[PDB]
Amino acid sequence: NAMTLVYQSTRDANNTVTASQAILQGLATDGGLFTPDTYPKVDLNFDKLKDASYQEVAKLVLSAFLDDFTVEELDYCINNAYDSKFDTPAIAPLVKLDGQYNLELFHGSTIAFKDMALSILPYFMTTAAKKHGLENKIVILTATSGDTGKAAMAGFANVPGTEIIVFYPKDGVSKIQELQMTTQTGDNTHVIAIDGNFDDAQTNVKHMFNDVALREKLTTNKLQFSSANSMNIGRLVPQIVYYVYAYAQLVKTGEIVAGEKVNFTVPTGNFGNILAAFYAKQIGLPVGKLICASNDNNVLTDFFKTRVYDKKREFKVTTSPSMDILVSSNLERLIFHLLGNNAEKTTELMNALNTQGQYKLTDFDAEILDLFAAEYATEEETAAEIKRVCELDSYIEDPHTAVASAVYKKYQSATGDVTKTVIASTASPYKFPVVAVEAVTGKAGLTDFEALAQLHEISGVAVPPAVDGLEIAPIRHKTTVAAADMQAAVEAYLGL
Ligand SMILES: *Cc1c(COP(=O)(O)O)cnc(C)c1O
Ligand SMILES: [Cl-]
Ligand code: NA
Ligand code: NA
Ligand code: NA
Repeated sequence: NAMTLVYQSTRDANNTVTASQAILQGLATDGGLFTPDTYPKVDLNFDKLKDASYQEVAKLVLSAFLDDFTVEELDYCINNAYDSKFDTPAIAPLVKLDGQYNLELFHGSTIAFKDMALSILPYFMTTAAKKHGLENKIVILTATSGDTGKAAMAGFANVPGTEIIVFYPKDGVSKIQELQMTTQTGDNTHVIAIDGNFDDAQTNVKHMFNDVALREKLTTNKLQFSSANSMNIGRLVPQIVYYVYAYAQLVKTGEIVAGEKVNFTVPTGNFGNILAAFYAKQIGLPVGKLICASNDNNVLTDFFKTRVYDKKREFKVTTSPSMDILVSSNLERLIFHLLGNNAEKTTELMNALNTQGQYKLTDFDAEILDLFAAEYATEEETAAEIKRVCELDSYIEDPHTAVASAVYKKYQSATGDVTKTVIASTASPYKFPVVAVEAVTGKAGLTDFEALAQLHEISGVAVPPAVDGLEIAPIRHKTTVAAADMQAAVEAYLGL
């Protein structure tokens, strides 16, 4: 068959593109997300996959979803992504604990799961540009206060045919977060601290992406913008791979036989990680339940329990900051599927979220919604969970992982479900060491660097390269600009 998988915008039934086009374009001009309109046929033979390398599972899954790329293009992307940047050749090892399995997604460059897709996105982009006969360098603009900034920089660093400029809020990040970015190496990477309202920074990036005069200047200088934000399909599809890999590891170790259903509990922010597990189920992965774990910012928990998405609520900075959200960006893709892949109806709900601050899901596919469960954990519950898993399993979870393991305990209690369950472990405790060390030791008032040293003494786990010697690493980025000067600084840097 010569058919390719059609990606459509969730807000325009006529905006259809191939996988390579969706990745290079990133954002749909209509405001929607590029989303697969059908699910590809994938032969999940665990008799073979139980012995497959991570890269072999990636080739099977990525071939199915990114089907306008050749086998040789995908091999190039997989081999360049899943290399020595990872601190174990397993890439995403599954660890067996007393009452759960933890899928460790923190073995990449920045010890956080966003490395899984950001290690490969740059190669998808440069390969897509060449496939479309473009001779332009791709310029990524990223405005974020989360771990995405460091993961994006580390993924694009020294990738030929790419340049990345990351904007972060000055005094809006921890000292350990700031140093991770300002010590980042790579001549094609630049990090700029923004003085002022950081909402303006995000607005200014969108303005630049839609600026027709600026686009003409980039074209003339053999440049083009792309986006590596939460809604790029190239950041979601590589996440499908590790759900299939986790299942393969359960079969390989004799924990399950192929065909048995497993559950996945996912610490959720913008929803792409748990949506990737949903896409894994759609291509045949035996999934019993997808458990959406939230922190005190529980708009998603309220949505799954009432079908009302209401963003008019207090916002809290928590100990699981990557999940501090009001608008879960990728939930829109699930809304689209819940409505039978209907862009008009999806647009209506998204327009209601913007004008009314809320929407209610009605006339949806119950088979899809019934796959999801949801609970949230408080900050105290997060700390109590890091302490309990340390006591029971001699294993230290980061706070995001602990929100998920605490939510799994709540899910088990409320439903009595005994299905084997995998926790998606989204960061190393070395990335958020203060809450982890204080939770297991009872200590208080530790600095980030004091907690790093104590975590090594307590766990016996080697300090990952991302935070090893970070206190004395050379500062390569020392730029702070006002939000209103971002575009002039970008134009001057690009020689426009
Ligand atoms: C980004 C992030 C999350 C949330 O992931 P989504 O796919 O956006 O739901 C959770 N934990 C950590 C550590 C993260 O960096
Ligand atoms: Cl610069
Ligand atoms: Na590389
Ligand atoms: Na069993
Ligand atoms: Na299948």
